[PDB]
Amino acid sequence: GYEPCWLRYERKDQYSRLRFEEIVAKRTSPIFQAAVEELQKGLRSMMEIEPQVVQEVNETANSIWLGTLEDEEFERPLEGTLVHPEGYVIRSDVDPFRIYIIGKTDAGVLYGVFHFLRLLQMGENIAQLSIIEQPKNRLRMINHWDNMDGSIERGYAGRSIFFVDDQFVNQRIKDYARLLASVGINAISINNVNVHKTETKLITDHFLPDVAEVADIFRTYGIKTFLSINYASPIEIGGLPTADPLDPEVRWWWKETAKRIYQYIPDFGGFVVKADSEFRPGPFTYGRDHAEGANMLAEALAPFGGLVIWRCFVYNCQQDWRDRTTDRAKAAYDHFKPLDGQFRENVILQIKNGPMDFQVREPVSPLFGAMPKTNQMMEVQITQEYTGQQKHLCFLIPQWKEVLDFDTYAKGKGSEVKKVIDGSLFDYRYSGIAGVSNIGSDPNWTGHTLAQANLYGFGRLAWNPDLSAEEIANEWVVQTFGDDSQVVETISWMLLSSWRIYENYTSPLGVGWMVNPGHHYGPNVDGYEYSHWGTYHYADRDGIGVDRTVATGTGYTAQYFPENAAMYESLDTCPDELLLFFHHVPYTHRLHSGETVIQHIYNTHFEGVEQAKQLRKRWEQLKGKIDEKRYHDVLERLTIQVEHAKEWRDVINTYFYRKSGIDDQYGRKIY
Amino acid sequence: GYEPCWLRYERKDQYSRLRFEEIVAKRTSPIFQAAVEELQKGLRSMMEIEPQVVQEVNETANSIWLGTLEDEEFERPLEGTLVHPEGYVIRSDVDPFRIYIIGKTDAGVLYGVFHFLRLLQMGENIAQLSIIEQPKNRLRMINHWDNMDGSIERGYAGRSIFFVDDQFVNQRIKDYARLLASVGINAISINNVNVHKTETKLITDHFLPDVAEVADIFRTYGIKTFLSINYASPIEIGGLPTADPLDPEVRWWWKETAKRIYQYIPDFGGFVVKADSEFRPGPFTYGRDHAEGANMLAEALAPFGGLVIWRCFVYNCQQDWRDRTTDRAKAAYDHFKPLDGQFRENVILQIKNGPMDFQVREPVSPLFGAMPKTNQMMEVQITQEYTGQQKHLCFLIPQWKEVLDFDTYAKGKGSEVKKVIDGSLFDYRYSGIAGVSNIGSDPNWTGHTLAQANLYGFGRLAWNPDLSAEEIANEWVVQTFGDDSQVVETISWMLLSSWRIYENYTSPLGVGWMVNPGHHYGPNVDGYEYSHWGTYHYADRDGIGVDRTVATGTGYTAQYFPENAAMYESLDTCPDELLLFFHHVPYTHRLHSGETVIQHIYNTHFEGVEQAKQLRKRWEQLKGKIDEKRYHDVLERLTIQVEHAKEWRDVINTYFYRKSGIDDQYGRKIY
Ligand SMILES: O[C@@H]1[C@@H](O)[C@H](O[C@@H]2CO[C@@H](O)[C@H](O)[C@H]2O)OC[C@H]1O
Ligand SMILES: O[C@@H]1[C@@H](O)[C@H](O[C@@H]2CO[C@@H](O)[C@H](O)[C@H]2O)OC[C@H]1O
Ligand SMILES: CO[C@H]1[C@H](O)[C@@H](O)[C@H](O)O[C@@H]1C(=O)O
Ligand SMILES: CO[C@H]1[C@H](O)[C@@H](O)[C@H](O)O[C@@H]1C(=O)O
Repeated sequence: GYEPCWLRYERKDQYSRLRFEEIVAKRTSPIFQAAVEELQKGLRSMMEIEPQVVQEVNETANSIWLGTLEDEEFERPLEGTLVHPEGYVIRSDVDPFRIYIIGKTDAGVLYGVFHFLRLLQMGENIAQLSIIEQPKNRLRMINHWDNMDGSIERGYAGRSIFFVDDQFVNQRIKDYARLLASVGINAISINNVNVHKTETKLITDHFLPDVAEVADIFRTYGIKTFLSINYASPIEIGGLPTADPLDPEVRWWWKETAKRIYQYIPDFGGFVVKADSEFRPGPFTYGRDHAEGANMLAEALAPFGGLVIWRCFVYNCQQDWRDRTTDRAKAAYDHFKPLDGQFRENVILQIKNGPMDFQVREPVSPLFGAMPKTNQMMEVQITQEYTGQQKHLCFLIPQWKEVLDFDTYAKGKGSEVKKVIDGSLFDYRYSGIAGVSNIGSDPNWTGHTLAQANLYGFGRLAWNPDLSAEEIANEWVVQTFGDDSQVVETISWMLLSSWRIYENYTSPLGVGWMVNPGHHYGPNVDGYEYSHWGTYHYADRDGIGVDRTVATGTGYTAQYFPENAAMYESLDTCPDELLLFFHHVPYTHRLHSGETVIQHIYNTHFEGVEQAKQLRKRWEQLKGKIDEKRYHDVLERLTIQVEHAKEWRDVINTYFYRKSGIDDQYGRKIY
Repeated sequence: GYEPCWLRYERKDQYSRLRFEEIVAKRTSPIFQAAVEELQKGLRSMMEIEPQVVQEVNETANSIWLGTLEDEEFERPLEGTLVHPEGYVIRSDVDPFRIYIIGKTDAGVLYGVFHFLRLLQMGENIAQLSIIEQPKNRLRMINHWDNMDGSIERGYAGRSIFFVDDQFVNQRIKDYARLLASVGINAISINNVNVHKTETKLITDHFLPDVAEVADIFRTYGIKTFLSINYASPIEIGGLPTADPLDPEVRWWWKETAKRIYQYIPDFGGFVVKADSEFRPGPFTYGRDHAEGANMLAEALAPFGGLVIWRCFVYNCQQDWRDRTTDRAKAAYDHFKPLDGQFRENVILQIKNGPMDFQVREPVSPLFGAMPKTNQMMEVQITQEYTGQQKHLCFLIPQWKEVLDFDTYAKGKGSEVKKVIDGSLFDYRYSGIAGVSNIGSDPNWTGHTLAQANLYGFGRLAWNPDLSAEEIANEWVVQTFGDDSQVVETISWMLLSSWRIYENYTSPLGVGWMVNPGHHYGPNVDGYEYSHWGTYHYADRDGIGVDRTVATGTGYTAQYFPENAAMYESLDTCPDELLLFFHHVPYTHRLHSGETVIQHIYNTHFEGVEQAKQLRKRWEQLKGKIDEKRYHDVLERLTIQVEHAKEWRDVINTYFYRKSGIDDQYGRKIY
């Protein structure tokens, strides 16, 4: 019913086989069993071999050995340097052929088996392996925005694979868990952060048996299960008159709820919480702050080892567009930075990559680096809400690396975002990264076949943010489409270029938005320009942009450390790609590229469509080297992309010609 | 549970009573029974009397006599001049006191009883009555946009009173039928013109018993029942492979469906049809035209006397905004005028008042007067979709009179729209007017208490388009709020001024729209400006407006007869209130009022809010003269109106300052 994605395990030719007779499985835990089963599956599919699974080595057999450090006869120095529980070593014996996959814990053996299979899919020579791998981020999580009626909020890839008709739908969940574990993902929240009436009951006896069955499957693949919760649950399901976190009976209700969940799911991860945001209830309803609110839940989960993931996407969703001094981009920092040092140690603040809302380009959220005493994790959006909704191609890995590599200068040079969220800069006990899932029930999982690369690459970056976009794309393409060099170079080029192409024909120079309200797909320059969501570009007949300077604007630049604040504050040094996020400028202002702002708009919108046409041409040149079904699936979306790009180009160019009166330098067609 | 609206029948003081001992009911048909019951109800409530109902006069009793012409002992010349079946005479005997209510048919007696009760509510002296009344429009209809899940499309007054949970909900239906008959309405379609899956079954045995029960109630009040139909019903419910009107089995399926309905509802009115509009299926799907499509249904209903009401709201709902030669306003005329003479005699084309879509101001649809061989009826929208959604006050009767009194010049001077749709200009056998219902389950029926005046006034104009807005408002206010002269002058002033006030702060000079997409409430100047619905204003930094001239534009003016075409074609003679519907003009163009177009925009938006504030002030001055519940219901909406008017003012003024760069002449506050 559905694609294997990158775990194709395509049969090798006769010149690319391996000789093994046994798999030595030193443990029989559910994770070890999963790891053995995956190894058997990949070796049968790729190599046409069926080695016997044994618990003790045969010293004359060719073997793959699976074990932790304490299972080793001799513990050699490389695996001796492992410190992270999920780390592993893979090494070929240099003496029969033996591969040792040595994990610090059972999950390290599982990740090591997926790495060894990845090497095989990629055609690597395994005769002399010596590999050590340890993840950089402790939490590597997926958030689902699935509802129990089967819809998915901002889902562009079909219906929920978890829920239908206000109930739970499992073989597809197992295959999903395999995909997640193959790229190291170790945590999942299964339900929408906007928790509606049925979903509120996921923390009650009526649904916990079902939650536990799903948690059982994920546990076997090293994945902890979380639920998103309704902060007002003590009222809605617990029959209490209030949800105030300082009310003693509320506090007790949450403690009892925690105890009940852990009876069904003894390793339950904890709660994801959207509170006091977009009309979802929270501590503010009772005049409480978010440390009081998060700490109350944290205290309920603490005896059991659970975490509270408290989202920082908090802002005034009833902003007056007339009020130019109120800045939504400042809201998260202003709410949370004063609370540093007030949170319990099992609270993690989860902060989106940018301060507004997953736009095609945003600067980095100032909260990263600003709270040395509070755990932080970053949230990115794998589902392409503002980045083309899986109709347009948009490989998000280059954007995420720009965010991860941004130096906050919080402790001087070398204070990159990735060091904040991996916990090393400030010694966070719990931290990491989360991604909003792009999957659904479509047979290709992600709507656009090539959007499988975004789920893959999310997991790779969460494991090691220092991996290049180039090598992630290479890994993904080879595993998914094979090793023909034209196919690999072409699809890698398509992926690596796609975000810039989509940006070119959507909103200019960092200002964001210019999307249709509601569904958020397609061009509408004034879509939210007189609305109450704080998302304005202030275009008039003379110029455009948000003045976020301290000197004359909202003062948002001051939320950065001095080196970045100065860069953005000055009109002359602010990078072109963010100019209109930080400055209000005339259409005739000249950018670092030499272009005026208005001619930049025309250039990128005309040229963006030409680039989209080239994406499609380059894919067509692969006909015959890709199976027809995926060839045509992708070609259909690239054609949709080209036609919609023309709409983006002409709507934006006409809007700005109608406002600026300045023609295209080159005389190209503006309606 | 709900208000009596204008049928209050408030108790009279002791100096305003009537003496009657008997009601002579010469017939005992269900309509006569309804008429007697209403008379008994009004006389008991107003006069505290309970006359006995008898079938033969007592020559010494004071009496009200009810009968048709053939029941008269002596037929005097006035009732002798009646020709319309629903006409009646009311006259006091000039000899005991006797009032004769003499109808041409039983429905004329019912309308005559409601008129006599109206005179009593209004305090008129009935000692020497001599009244004759005959309706001008043969069809005086209400269209419901109710769905069977209980929602109402564009309903601002609560949920359906007919349906809930995909079934039928009747005492409220009886009281609704009384309100409709009191203002002469004689036809109703009970379900949305967009016929969804459950509603398609209203023409099948599963729901016809329920339809018949509702039809039974309306019949007693002289009202014929219609259903809206899904043109693709032969596929969806009849298991046929096509819905092509020329397919013989389709034709037969509709004939059998007609025969089945008439077995349950022997006087069934017929079908309302939305076809080939906004993605609803129709004859075009099979390459057929609308005469072929309407005539097929007409032939099915003809043996039974049914009518096909075929809506002309047909246009390209996939228009390219770049294409300035395609004009949605021309679509209905271009589709239907070439079909004149091709329709069966029981088809009526139902045409909205304007060629676009119920905007606050539109010019009159050119189809009126253009089809001398095809029955026409006009559709107006009582529910205030673009006229404030019953949050803002908007008494629509002045607008409807402008449309009704518009001279088309089709047969020279004196070819008013009202003469087209009353059938007199062209001798139409079936014609009239229909209004989209503004009611729902709210206890005050219409959402805004004062919107009851729009339902009342619709029925009054449908009976006699020559009634003044002033006298309709006077009738409505006295019956609903009493005869205190301050209350009557104030609420009449509020009503009569309200449409112009709402127009003043919404879209300028006839161009329409500037509303939020989707729900259509509140300001959004570019809301649909780059959309596919054909609703563009073309505002740029120099000017605004649609060029609909023959000389340089879309040529829409040529759809009018020469006198009107010339008026609109010339920039100098086009009325200011429609200028931007017909011309694209610079912001500095001077109107007949002396204002530039841009300063006109500022003036009416600032002053419109001041006028809304005055509506509220004048209502507040009535405290103590209105019951507190309706006082506060209305005051709450007027406060909502004032605050929303400020939003309309500032959004439009800021948009046009940002585009034009021209400041307000008077220095008032533009953000
Ligand atoms: O971040 C904000 C989004 O959460 C918001 O989402 C909208 C909420 O109201 C709904 O009815 C809309 O359909 C949904 O799109 O959009 C604006 C953005 O600022
Ligand atoms: O006349 C047109 C309306 O019928 C149209 O209605 C919209 C149809 O699509 C829906 O999803 C929207 O919610 C609804 O408002 O609006 C545009 C107008 O030109
Ligand atoms: C779950 O709500 C989402 C919302 O649909 C989406 O439009 C916005 O981008 O992000 C919100 C969030 O991050 O909470
Ligand atoms: C029933 O559809 C309606 C639609 O909701 C409304 O937005 C438009 O004004 O008029 C359509 C019509 O008249 O058919």
